[PDB]
Amino acid sequence: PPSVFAEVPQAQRVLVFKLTADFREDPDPRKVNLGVGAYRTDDCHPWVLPVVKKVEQKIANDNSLNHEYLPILGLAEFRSCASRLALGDDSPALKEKRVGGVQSLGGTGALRIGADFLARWYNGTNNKNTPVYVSSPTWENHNAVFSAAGFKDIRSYRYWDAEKRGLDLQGFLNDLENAPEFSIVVLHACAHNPTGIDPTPEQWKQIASVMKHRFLFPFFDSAYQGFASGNLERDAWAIRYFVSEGFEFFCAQSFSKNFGLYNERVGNLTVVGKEPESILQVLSQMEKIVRITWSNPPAQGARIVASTLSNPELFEEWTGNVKTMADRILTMRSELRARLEALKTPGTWNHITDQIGMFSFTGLNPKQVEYLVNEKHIYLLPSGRINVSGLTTKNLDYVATSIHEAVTKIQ
Amino acid sequence: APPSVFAEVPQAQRVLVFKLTADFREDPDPRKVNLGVGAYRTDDCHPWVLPVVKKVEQKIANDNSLNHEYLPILGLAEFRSCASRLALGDDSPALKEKRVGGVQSLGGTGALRIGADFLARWYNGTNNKNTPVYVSSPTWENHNAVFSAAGFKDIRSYRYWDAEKRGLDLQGFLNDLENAPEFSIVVLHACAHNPTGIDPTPEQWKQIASVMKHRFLFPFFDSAYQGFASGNLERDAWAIRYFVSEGFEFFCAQSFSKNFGLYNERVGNLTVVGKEPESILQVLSQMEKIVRITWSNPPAQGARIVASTLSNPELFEEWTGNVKTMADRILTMRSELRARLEALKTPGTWNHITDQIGMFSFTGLNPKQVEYLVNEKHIYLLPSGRINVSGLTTKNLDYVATSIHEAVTKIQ
Ligand SMILES: Cc1ncc(COP(=O)(O)O)c(C=O)c1O
Ligand SMILES: Cc1ncc(COP(=O)(O)O)c(C=O)c1O
Repeated sequence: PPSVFAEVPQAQRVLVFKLTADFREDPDPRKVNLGVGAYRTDDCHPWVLPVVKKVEQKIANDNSLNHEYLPILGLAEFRSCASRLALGDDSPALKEKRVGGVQSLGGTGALRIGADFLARWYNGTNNKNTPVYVSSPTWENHNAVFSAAGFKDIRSYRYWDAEKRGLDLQGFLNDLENAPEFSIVVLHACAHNPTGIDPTPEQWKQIASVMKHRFLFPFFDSAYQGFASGNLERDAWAIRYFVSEGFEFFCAQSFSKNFGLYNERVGNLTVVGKEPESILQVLSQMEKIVRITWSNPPAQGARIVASTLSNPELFEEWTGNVKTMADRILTMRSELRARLEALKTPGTWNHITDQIGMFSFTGLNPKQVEYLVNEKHIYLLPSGRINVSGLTTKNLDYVATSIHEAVTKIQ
Repeated sequence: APPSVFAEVPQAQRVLVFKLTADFREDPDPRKVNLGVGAYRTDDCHPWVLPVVKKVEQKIANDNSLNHEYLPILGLAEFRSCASRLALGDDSPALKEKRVGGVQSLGGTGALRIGADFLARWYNGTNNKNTPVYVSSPTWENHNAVFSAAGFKDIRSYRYWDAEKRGLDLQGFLNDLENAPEFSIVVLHACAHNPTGIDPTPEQWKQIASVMKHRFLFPFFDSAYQGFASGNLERDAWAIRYFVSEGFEFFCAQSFSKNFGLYNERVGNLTVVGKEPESILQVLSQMEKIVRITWSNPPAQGARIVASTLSNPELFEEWTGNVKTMADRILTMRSELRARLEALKTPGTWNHITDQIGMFSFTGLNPKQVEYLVNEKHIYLLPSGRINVSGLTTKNLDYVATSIHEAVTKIQ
């Protein structure tokens, strides 16, 4: 009698995971990991935000708190603070009570329960054939999350232009123009992962024009608000524009990066509708999905975010911490670009500073990446994506020289 | 203007406890009692943060070396091994033989969901959504929903509660297992059956295991009350550990919501026991894929509290003392309620009040009798007759017992 698990195969390995394992085992003293999936300081360390440390101390010393179940949809002050952060204090959607918020297990959890809701209630009853459009390329897990919710038809829209090292707007618009009516479109609100290149506001207006015409459902992924540029309002421009254009949409918010709270799993699904009463019905269906997935959400991370966003002094301290990370990212991009151009590297390198956020498509091809990894011990994905916060004052000259060698030696 | 894309979304109905609690809240009658809270409450009707949890929370807050970087997908390693070791026992042969895996999950619900998702994909075939899933009659209100969300199309009941004798219908239970198709999944309450409170005895568990072994039934244990149920961690895990020694492969969804009082930190563990070490590693690799598309990786704070407690002998002993305090109060409320009903010469028998264990009790009242308690005496409980025993207090015990006496004598 064989094990009931005897035929269970070994799951496919994750590229990022193996890359970091390879870096860890590398004895070369020049090695650099540009494939970390989180913010790191100039000393290659994690950074707990000072405001988070401060609030955690307050929480630990607050004997009025208990551990009883949160509401299914989550902590009320977190949900309202989170949605207001995305939409702005003066949002007409908030004033008109057309907004709901579901606390979730990070951005991933928000995407999941939103996809589960759409797969049951959107565009008909249990309609799993609604096309879901993701960017080419996109965050690895987008396809997997929507597939897990049951969607049978995941498609891509053109986005990264590898020749221009920038946004292929014409291809993006043409793919949307050919999307079946009511298709779901997964949009990066700001700091596109993995490329770092965002549509400009003028480009967003062209994108919204096609989506409005073909009744496409925007599903925003907002994982980097404030973290991307240091400016919360600017990083929310596209979301707030879609509000004012009258779209109904979902917005999956993560607080993993902009609060540094990765392992407390703090997210919010913001829902924007045309009318207040059906938003309440959406929320009641979201409760059913939550109850059969994680029952109700954890308190610690949401309590930190809610306390920060609702205290004006903590809020201003937080914005300072976020600007510290955004400023470091900005500086590493400027310094890498400057050194590449000083070395007379072929090609253009303004994309390094045109992009925003912690991830950058360098424009290197897989053979050039293989040179960096194998001969220079600089670890990055074959896609050419780097974590810009993996660059430091101490390794910048080595990384820029190695990229110069990769570009000049390898076609 | 065109209609909202949400215009046809109907209102979902909320769980019975929400309405019961709002009705209680809005009741102006000063004698009112809420016997339908879904968590432990003290003799003063308040929540209880365990002292050991307060102490460990201080330790965590003062540990400057902790960061917030993503945990591994399967969770905090020290929590997973401590949780599985808590359920299986330090000297478990499965642990020594490396036949065990553990997945940190979002409470017991999250563990049930991940395990159900795995079974719906890899067990009894590939993508077999037709494997029958058996749950007790009655059972925890979300068992059906969780396995249905995993895709299972055939969710069945096994007889369990006998309303006439106020106890376990072991013969009906065993006959339902005998007729189950081979490889059917059976969701078993490890201890402190929810909602009834009545558990199989160890000798009754041996008969259950015999049928399940003969019919190749898959045990999916729900272990939400270990230690909390009786105050003794070893006794509360006896059924699980007997299934290990009988050679079963199985899942066990563990919750630390009750026995640590960490309800809102969502601390659970899915323990997997298999025949062979290397297929367990492949099971875990598939659990990672499922976690990745559900919550990506699990939260740290509650797991850190449990891990810190279970890995330190001094904290573990404080914790077991705290757990015994809750178990002893529940045990006392049961004994006092029974003694008061028998002193009032209440018709029927009432040893089921003390035969049951854990926070929840099927009182054996019928819906007409419950309706009296709610409408006339303002004692709030579910139409099934389930009460939360920790809703009883030294102050309300005579009013509740007197009211149950009235209900039983006035209404047939
Ligand atoms: C675009 C994008 N979506 C979703 C996520 C997942 O975030 P979380 O870890 O909060 O689930 C990430 C990273 O935070 C991301 O970059
Ligand atoms: C039998 C049973 N299973 C599962 C659960 C769910 O536990 P959690 O809140 O940790 O998800 C409960 C909690 O009381 C329960 O009683």
